[PDB]
Amino acid sequence: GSSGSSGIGDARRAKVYGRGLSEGRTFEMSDFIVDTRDAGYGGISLAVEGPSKVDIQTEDLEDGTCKVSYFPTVPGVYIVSTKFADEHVPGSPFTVKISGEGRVKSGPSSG
Repeated sequence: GSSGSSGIGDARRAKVYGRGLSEGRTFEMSDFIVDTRDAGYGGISLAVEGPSKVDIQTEDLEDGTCKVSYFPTVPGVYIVSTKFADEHVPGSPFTVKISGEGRVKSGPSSG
């Protein structure tokens, strides 16, 4: 059997990359990958604190990593509390600045 002895890891080893870790936008599904296979084992705690409540969907991928997904409804600063085995990843918390309407640019050049 696979399950057995405790394989606790180290957050410092856990890696996080994607789009919902740096920037983001309102009413836009922003998820990211969480590399834990390189760290080891342990319980992962996720908590987003922003200007409003946002759903959080997680799932175990084939690679062994976890992909978090959320849907912001209000623009502001969403604090993504990423923890692993009772240890915050090397760089947390994750301050994700969400931008509302007003695309980066519309078209200052006719055509």
